[PDB]
Amino acid sequence: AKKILVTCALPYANGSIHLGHMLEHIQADVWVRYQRMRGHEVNFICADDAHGTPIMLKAQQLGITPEQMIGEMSQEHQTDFAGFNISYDNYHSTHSEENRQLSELIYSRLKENGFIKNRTISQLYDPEKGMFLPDRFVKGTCPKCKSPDQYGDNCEVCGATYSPTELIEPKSVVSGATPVMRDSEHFFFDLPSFSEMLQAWTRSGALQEQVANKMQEWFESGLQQWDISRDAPYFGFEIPNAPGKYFYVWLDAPIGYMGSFKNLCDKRGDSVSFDEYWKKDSTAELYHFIGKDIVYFHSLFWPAMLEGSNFRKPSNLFVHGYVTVNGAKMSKSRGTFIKASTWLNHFDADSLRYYYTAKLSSRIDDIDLNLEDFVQRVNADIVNKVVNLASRNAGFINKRFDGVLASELADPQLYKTFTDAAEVIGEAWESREFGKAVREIMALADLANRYVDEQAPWVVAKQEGRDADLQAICSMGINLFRVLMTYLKPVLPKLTERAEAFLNTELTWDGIQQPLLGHKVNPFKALYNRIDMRQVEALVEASKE
Ligand SMILES: CSCC[C@H](N)P(=O)(O)O
Ligand SMILES: [Zn+2]
Repeated sequence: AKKILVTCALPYANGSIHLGHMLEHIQADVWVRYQRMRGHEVNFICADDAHGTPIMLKAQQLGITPEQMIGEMSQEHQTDFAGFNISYDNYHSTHSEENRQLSELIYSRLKENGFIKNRTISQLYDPEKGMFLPDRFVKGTCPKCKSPDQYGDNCEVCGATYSPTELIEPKSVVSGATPVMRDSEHFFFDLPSFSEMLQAWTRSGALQEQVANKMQEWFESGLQQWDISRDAPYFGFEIPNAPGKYFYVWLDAPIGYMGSFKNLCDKRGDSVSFDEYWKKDSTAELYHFIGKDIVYFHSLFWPAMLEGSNFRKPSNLFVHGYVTVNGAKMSKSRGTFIKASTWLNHFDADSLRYYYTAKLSSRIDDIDLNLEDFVQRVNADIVNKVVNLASRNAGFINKRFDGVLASELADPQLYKTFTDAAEVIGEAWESREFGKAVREIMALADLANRYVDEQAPWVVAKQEGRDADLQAICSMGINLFRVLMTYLKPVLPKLTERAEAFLNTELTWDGIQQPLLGHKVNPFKALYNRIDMRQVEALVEASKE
């Protein structure tokens, strides 16, 4: 029994969960459910990333404490994830006592080990509001084309890039006052010291090929010290012995993974598991599912931080690409920037879980949600191939045989073909080659339906004295359905529950080796209905508004 700790990136507390987030949490949940099916001790961990200037300011605008705002967003996020049946063992927050103590601990260890440097820097400062301004909170006139109202380090008119200090007639986005350059002492983590350690980690062959390639680019560019401090006013953790200084959000965010697990352990009254999973000599496995935009933090800063603070490092990073809708980046104007909550008003969770899973692989390529294809694939695969196997046979069993399945498999060889595929399918789930697993499963589905077509139960049903053969044929189809639903259990939690209720049995990975013989099944109303483009149109229109 392996001990596995799996995480998804911590969603920022200043935005609603959208389809992009869902790709990641669904990918991880499918993997996690599969690992649980194989009997491993699994801990699926996540939490809201709740610190930062953006969050501080938004709360101030809304007129509420940052605590109240993040609390509300945390509830919103968890309701959405719950709606998609993401099976977390714990969903915490970076703004917690566990994270505060772990962040202070790791910082102190890094400092004690000589990995923290003090350095003075100059940054735009709002004298009115009395706060340093991150680039995005500085607006002015583009130095090049002279277009007004430009934000940050780039112009949205001529496309020029530059330091905010180059902006003409700068203005604070917060107060409108003119910002001025001001000095301030900052604390830096000496990432460069871990260069060789990180390079070895990169070439070990554990990380995805594409990720390793990206890392080589970063080593080539040269690692730099990392500014991990921010001045007050700020919403975050105060730095020990440094009044008015806070830990930059990205320093405490990943520590949030640890904080969330410590929280879970403490709530369980478990006093040994935290160290068993995080101590340097851990035999437990640690995996982070993340998007390509945050690979730098997880592959360079993070492993280094852990190493320097005497904690074990990630066993592996599982990176995925971006989500596109109809081939392009989500677009608000086109109504393709879809929120998780909105999606659930139109379709069930299983439909999206299946679609993403059918397109996912072990690579970091973008995943495209083509809405036209979505309708076609769900109806073709879920309704017509898998669920069909149950719906086309259950009726005869319930009405003609009192719900009792035959005492023997009509086609043992065919059944063995299905159970024999468990090894390859499980390996595909294990290796994250989801698309491959789905292709294999649907190939079996076609084989199952061909079997039923060949036996023509609709013909046998109307022929005198063929009762025995009818029960045999239909039971066979139902047993093939049993196996298919087992392979799909990690993917379709809800349909699986309905399938288990119909079958009167919990679906376990090894259970497929024992077909259901002389077994009572229950009647069932629509296990899964078809969807149509009208629903897709409604979703897009609702998203536009
Ligand atoms: C410790 S993972 C943190 C991830 C960021 N909050 P984001 O989802 O904004 O990239
Ligand atoms: Zn310009």
